[PDB]
Amino acid sequence: MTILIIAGILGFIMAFSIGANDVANSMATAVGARAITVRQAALIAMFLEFLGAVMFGSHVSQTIVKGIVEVEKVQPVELMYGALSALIAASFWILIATNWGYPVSTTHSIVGGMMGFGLVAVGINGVNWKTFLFIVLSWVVSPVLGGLISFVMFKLISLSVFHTKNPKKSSTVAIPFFISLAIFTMISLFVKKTLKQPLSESFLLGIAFSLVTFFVVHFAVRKLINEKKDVYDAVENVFKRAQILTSCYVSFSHGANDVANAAGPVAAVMIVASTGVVPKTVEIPFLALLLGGIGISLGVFFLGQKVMETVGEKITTLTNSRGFTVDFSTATTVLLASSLGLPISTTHVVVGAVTGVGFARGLEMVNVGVLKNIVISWLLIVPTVAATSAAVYWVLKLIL
Amino acid sequence: MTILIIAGILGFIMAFSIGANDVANSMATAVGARAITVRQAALIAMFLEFLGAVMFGSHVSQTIVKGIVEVEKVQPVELMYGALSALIAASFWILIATNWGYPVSTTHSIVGGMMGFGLVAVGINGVNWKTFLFIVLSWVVSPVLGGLISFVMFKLISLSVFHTKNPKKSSTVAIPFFISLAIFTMISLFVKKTLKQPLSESFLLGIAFSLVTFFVVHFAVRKLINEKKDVYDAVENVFKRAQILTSCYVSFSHGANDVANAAGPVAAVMIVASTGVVPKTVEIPFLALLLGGIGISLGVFFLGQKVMETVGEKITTLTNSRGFTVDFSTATTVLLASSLGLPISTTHVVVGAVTGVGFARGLEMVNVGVLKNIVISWLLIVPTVAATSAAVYWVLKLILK
Ligand code: NA
Ligand code: NA
Ligand code: NA
Ligand code: NA
Ligand code: NA
Ligand code: NA
Repeated sequence: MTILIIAGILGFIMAFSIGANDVANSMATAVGARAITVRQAALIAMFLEFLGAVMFGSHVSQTIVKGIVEVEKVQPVELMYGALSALIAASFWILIATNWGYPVSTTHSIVGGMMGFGLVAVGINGVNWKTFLFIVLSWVVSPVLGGLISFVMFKLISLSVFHTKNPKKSSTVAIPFFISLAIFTMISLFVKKTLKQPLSESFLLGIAFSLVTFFVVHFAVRKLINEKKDVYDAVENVFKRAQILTSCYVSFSHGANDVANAAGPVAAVMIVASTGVVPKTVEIPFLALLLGGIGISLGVFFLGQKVMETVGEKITTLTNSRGFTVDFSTATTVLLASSLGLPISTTHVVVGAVTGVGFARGLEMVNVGVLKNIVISWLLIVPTVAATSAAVYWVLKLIL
Repeated sequence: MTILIIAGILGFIMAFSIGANDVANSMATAVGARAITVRQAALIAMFLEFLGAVMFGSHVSQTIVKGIVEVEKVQPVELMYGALSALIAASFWILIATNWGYPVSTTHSIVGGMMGFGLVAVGINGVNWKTFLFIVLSWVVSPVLGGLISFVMFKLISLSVFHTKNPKKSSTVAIPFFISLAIFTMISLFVKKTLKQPLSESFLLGIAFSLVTFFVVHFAVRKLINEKKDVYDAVENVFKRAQILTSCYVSFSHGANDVANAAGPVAAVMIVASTGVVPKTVEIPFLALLLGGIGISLGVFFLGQKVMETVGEKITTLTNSRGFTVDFSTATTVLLASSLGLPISTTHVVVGAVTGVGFARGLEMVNVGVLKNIVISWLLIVPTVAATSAAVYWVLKLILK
């Protein structure tokens, strides 16, 4: 069908713009500390974004489909064209911002696109205001939770690793611990929410994976910590390797939360085209997640990695231990949001995480100018994309 | 729950012995080409063995639970003591062989253990001969299939890489193709058999993972192929790095097929303690698979770091393209066997794959006294473990009563 080809193209363009605008949220810690080149960061992210999208991305895709527009108050064909309009408008504005090196929330963009459609097609009652209010609350709370976690974690690492009688030995315990906790979070959430297994099985699998991870990472760190004789340099060299893993953690969580910004709308179009109805129980077709994940990966490789040769527009000049802490806090916050089905901004979460570290260490950094740009974009994106989606939808109803 | 504790200890020891004896089967190619150190090989295998055990290990575990002993002819309590007897006996012989550095089949060992228990408890009727027959058939067919796949694949490599106008450019396409095929196989089987999703969805996910894998590996190879000027040196350098991936593939498939050799007996004990009669359809308790996976990983790390760098010395003349091919063919054979629920020997499959790509092999060297020892141990392991398991079971039955 022409509608399915158009929806495939527009969903691919949305996903590509997500990958382009958001790679920095994952890879700027590792690239800024020169733990990896821009090209290695792009290849790794290509894999980890796709993996997060597949293992965990349907939960938020449900919310995007049903949690913004009151879909029952809309005709199926209307929902189809509203999804496409939202994709058109979000994609346009994201690609514009990426052109100018500007960071935007692709989540805020697609949600404003959906809101624009719903307001034009039905009016004020075309919007699911209760769910939308919870989403806006999460938009404000998640950056603060990220800052809070990064604050507490930076302090804990300073106390238990650096300002300690034997930093090397301490680091061989602390860095495995955080890698294992990341693995436990991913595995237990995947087994409970995606595989539908009971809570006890999910926990047991998470513990088992975290035990294997701790063992292996401990012995690798033990090898690495004796490559340098200077203590601080040895610790930082180990954090340098480990913050690649924690970048992968962020890129996974990003795919998990954000594939919805392309797959939710695409899934809405696919379901309406295939059935002619809007079913009460939304199931996200796997083609939608795969299209979105591959699109994000390709955007990472072909337009991202140039965004990042300019500079990591969202986290750069910290030590390896600080990048490690920023990544961990960001990924944990985003994965927990995804487990609740909340579409949040990974951009604003990483900004919150680095602000938290700055409050912990010394307020020089954060760069207040980019912080101001983030706040301006934050305030403008939802109204702008909403108005654009409303106009695109309006025009589109020139259909006989 | 004393019986549960004893089962945990014995299953752990068996799993440890598997990891110790078999890490060579996946990592000796990579270690012998010096693509990685023994220590690195051990850490990688630790993660990949556990991952295969957890993602794909339940299917062969079901066959170990009811494909050797005729479960409906043994009282459940006796099945529980027989499972323990088999674990004790197999572990003992695996550890003896490992201590001398000899690669043996832990699958042949545990099946012999179970057969021995079944024969002493019930006689000729205590053995599930219909299924045991297909298992022995697979023990004969699997190494041959590994050799054949090996041979055909090395021919494919020659045709598509070496016998071409621009072998660097060709390797840039052929190595990503095989890495992608490996990923397609792992994913499609995991989604189909473990997660029990429809065939079309399994294939669709396998293909998407393949596409991403091909893209990423293609650009990594494009980079690597530029490090050496000479065509053949550059291609072998790329195979040298890619055969690390293919060693991971073998490790995963090894965990998938062999966690059963410890998890099947443990599961049988858990099922009897929990419900009594072994039900129509067996569900392997994840605890069994997790214990088996952890024990294999720990055996790889604490003991396998000896027999690995004893198989590896014998194949340091194996080209990187051949080690790549041997691993791919071994892992494919073993994964497909696992998807059929067949408990297979990965040792014999590796040997088959090696003979299929060509053997320098130093042979005569190996020391022919050692080669004779290896052949003897392989022909004798099933009856030796069966007899040891029978003895342990009867001794046990007494000491109890
Ligand atoms: Na990082
Ligand atoms: Na962004
Ligand atoms: Na999001
Ligand atoms: Na062996
Ligand atoms: Na190898
Ligand atoms: Na086996």
